[PDB]
Amino acid sequence: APVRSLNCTLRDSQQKSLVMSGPYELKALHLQGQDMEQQVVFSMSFVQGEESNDKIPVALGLKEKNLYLSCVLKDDKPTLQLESVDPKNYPKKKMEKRFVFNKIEINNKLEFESAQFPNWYISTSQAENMPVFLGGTKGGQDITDFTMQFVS
Ligand SMILES: CC(=O)NCCc1ccc(S(N)(=O)=O)cc1
Repeated sequence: APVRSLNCTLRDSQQKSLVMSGPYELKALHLQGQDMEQQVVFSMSFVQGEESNDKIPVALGLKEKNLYLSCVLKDDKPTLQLESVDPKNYPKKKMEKRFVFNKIEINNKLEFESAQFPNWYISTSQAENMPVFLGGTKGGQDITDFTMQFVS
């Protein structure tokens, strides 16, 4: 059958919202009130991959747009990019590995590990208005934990 998807927003554990930073980047900033319309709505697809009770493979497409978060090497480093796809073929259940995140639920928070690059995580900075990026430790000063909000 089709692939199943949910509309959602994400906030980092310091409660920073995610917005577009030009066409192929997201940034994280503190948002409240009218400006909350500026947040990206993810279509989170539940995709093929290794799965356990608390580790669920997803793709983070942007709702209504043929864009996906993806993990690739850039100048020899695992990086997070927004990648365009053929809108006729996406979403699909068997998403390519660069698009897959393991959504991990620990202590009422979510982490998104790259399926492609083990122990690399969707990350934000503590500073306002900095890129969302792929970071190589769920440790340290950078933020690797999120909450999801469901959208109609
Ligand atoms: C049903 C509902 O609340 N839709 C939100 C509208 C909507 C908001 C944001 C985006 S995006 N992916 O471009 O950031 C798409 C649609």
